[PDB]
Amino acid sequence: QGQWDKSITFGVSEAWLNKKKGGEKVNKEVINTFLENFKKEFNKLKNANDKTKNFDDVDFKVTPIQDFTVLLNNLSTDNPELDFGINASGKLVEFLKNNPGIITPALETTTNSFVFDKEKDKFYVDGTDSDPLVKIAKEINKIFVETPYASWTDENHKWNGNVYQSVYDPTVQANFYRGMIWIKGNDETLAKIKKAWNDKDWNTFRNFGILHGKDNSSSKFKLEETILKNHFQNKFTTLNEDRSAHPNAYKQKSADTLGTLDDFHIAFSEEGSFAWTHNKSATKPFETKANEKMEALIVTNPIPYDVGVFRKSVNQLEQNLIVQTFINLAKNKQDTYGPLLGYNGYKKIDNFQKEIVEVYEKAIK
Ligand SMILES: Cc1ncc(C[n+]2csc(CCOP(=O)(O)OP(=O)(O)O)c2C)c(N)n1
Ligand SMILES: [Ca+2]
Ligand SMILES: [Cl-]
Repeated sequence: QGQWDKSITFGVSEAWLNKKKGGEKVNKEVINTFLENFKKEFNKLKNANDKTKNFDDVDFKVTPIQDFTVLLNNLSTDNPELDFGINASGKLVEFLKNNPGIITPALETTTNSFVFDKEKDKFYVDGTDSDPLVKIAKEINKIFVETPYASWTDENHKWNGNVYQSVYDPTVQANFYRGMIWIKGNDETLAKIKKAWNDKDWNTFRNFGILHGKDNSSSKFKLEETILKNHFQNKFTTLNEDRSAHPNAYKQKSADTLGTLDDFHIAFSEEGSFAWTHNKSATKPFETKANEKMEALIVTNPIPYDVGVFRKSVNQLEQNLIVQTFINLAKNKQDTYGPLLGYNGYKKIDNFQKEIVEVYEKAIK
């Protein structure tokens, strides 16, 4: 059933942990009270239960990790110095396809729903104006274009240091997230792009210039690739092959810089990424030339939110207490770390294949 481990180490993003807010390291103070709250609730549950109270009390710590490849690789070695971490779901499903059973997924995060995307079960249909993913994109434009983002204020949109709270409905927890496709130009260019989209003219559409993230990203590459393949039926095989033949039509850069590239007019991003991007930042995110606008074209199919995974030999009883400690901390509003990453709630995973793998595979098909 695995070994009881009296020391539990959470892997966290190195870049996040050393985050200096005025030379200070706030996140480090944030994670220590989280850890202190976690230890006390965990050991309370453990000692309250007859099956686990005779095991040693457990101490919790964190360790900084470079990136998610080191997290998954490190966990798969099943070394007690690193026991648990939370990873994007698509990347994890891809890892476990290669090397099945090597690590153990156990909990699912949830995030406050966007006011414009409260229902999971909207999928691509045909990319026309009655397509449910196009309808969500129109709702996003009402929020981001009609009431222009550049003029939002911290008080207007309830900025809390973390996110713009006015674009969220915390009463509804979303089981999922989506990517989205942005388009940018003056009036004539926007119309030309929508025409190429409606005419399913791939070559013209792609030649407007596509900004994308890394090849292994779900929400900045793969989910969009799926929509494009389904909309422009049989016109290219994969975005990587297409790029190979048309390298100047593609650039790896964040969508919020799209306004600064005169040569590019299409960009991939996570849905609603402006919601956690302060419009007053030095980089001037989402800014565009005077007579140009940036707007949403369509969003993607949905995939699960991030997943917490264990090295394989942590005792099963211990795993379940840790899972329930995350859930109760969030309920008691004692989770000071999660909300900073977008994790506003937690759920136990009862069936990985049904709840995570199948949901992801249907979205990229
Ligand atoms: C406060 C806050 N809310 C939400 C986010 C966004 N977010 C957190 S976890 C997650 C899901 C996994 O996304 P990502 O790690 O970018 O993996 P990818 O889609 O690139 O594979 C997202 C979109 C954030 N960075 N900050
Ligand atoms: Ca350990
Ligand atoms: Cl119990």
